[PDB]
Amino acid sequence: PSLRTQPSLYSGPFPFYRRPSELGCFSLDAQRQYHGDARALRYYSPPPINGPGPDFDLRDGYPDRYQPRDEEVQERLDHLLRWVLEHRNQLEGGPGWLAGATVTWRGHLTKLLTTPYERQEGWQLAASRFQGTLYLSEVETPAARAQRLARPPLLRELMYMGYKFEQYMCADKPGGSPDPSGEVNTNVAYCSVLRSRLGNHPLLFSGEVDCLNPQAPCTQPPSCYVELKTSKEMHSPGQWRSFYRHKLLKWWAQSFLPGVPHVVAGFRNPEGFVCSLKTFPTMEMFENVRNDREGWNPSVCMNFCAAFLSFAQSTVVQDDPRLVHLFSWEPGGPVTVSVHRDAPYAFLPSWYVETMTQ
RNA sequence: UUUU
Ligand SMILES: O=c1ccn([C@@H]2O[C@H](COP(=O)(O)O)[C@@H](OP(=O)(O)O)[C@H]2O)c(=O)[nH]1
Ligand SMILES: O=c1ccn([C@@H]2O[C@H](COP(=O)(O)O)[C@@H](OP(=O)(O)O)[C@H]2O)c(=O)[nH]1
Ligand SMILES: [Ca+2]
Repeated sequence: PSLRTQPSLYSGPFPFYRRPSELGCFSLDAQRQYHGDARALRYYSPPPINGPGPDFDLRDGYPDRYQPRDEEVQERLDHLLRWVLEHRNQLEGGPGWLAGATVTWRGHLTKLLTTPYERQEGWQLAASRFQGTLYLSEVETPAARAQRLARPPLLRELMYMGYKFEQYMCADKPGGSPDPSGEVNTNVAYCSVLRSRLGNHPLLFSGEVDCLNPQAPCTQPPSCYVELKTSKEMHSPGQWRSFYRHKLLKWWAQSFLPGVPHVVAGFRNPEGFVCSLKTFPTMEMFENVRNDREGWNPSVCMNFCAAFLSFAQSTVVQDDPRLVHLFSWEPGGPVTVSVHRDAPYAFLPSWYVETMTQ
């Protein structure tokens, strides 16, 4: 059996999606070490009201003050599993809640949401059921790995630029000022752990959050969070249209899931400077394509995701942390399944399994 | 997460 992905098959009413609640958080430091606190959280600090406009040099510091995370290290769900293990007897939802949930990274769910419209990059998701709970962990495809290794110099610099933008927009303390004189270390990360539910599928997932805005209408997370992004400066209605049809879909999916209400974009010129900023409220993104014949639809995204979770749940019958049902998908085809045991696909570590078993 |  397989699962189809065409939008037409999921054009029904918007499904139930529980307002996300933050269960906790964790941080990864400069050395990629886990800390069960919010030390890595930064604060939204845009340009001063009276000062000149933005003119952030996103290339400054590249590559001398750049400390990139080692992409060869496949952490999978390890950090999230540590959080779950250290909070297993403090989870809300009542007894047996975790056993009926699906645990994964927000980014994995984002890829599910965009599947009906994605035409360039496919994916693979490893699934294992353990003590009722369904765990989903992405597997880098052979092709994605090859593309990563063949990454052009230009792309490598563009990747730095995205992280550098965050440095110009965030401060270490509330109401503080940004300090671009530092180094860009991508090992550092602040992750929010959230609870939600899509249809009849309870969810426990985590995702990196860029910063907390002290000026946010609602100060309670995740409503107080802000997502930062950079994108090429646009001048023609045609360019904006393409942006609404492809980029906003991804921005929407990513922030809608964790309940992050605003995405702030820095538009960069060909020289690598951000000379303008624009705030995109997550709940207003769809408005840009609501009457677009070539637009995307949140209901299609969510209904497909719900269908995938149902498909995964019914497919993974065996409760075994050493067993993996691999769900593979490439544009133009359905989601297919293959079964595997232990290495290399098995992803639940012994330190997690043994503790949960005992 | 970053990004084309
Ligand atoms: O974007 C897509 C495109 C196709 N499919 C599916 O791939 C199978 C063959 O379709 P086709 O390439 O048109 O010959 C069909 O499902 P099937 O194996 O017959 O249930 C299509 O629905 C899909 O799920 N998403
Ligand atoms: O629901 C929970 C479960 C555990 N803990 C705690 O998390 C730490 C790691 O426990 P563990 O890996 O599961 O053996 C221990 O405290 P510690 O930091 O070693 O004093 C547990 O008591 C906790 O606060 N809530
Ligand atoms: Ca971001």
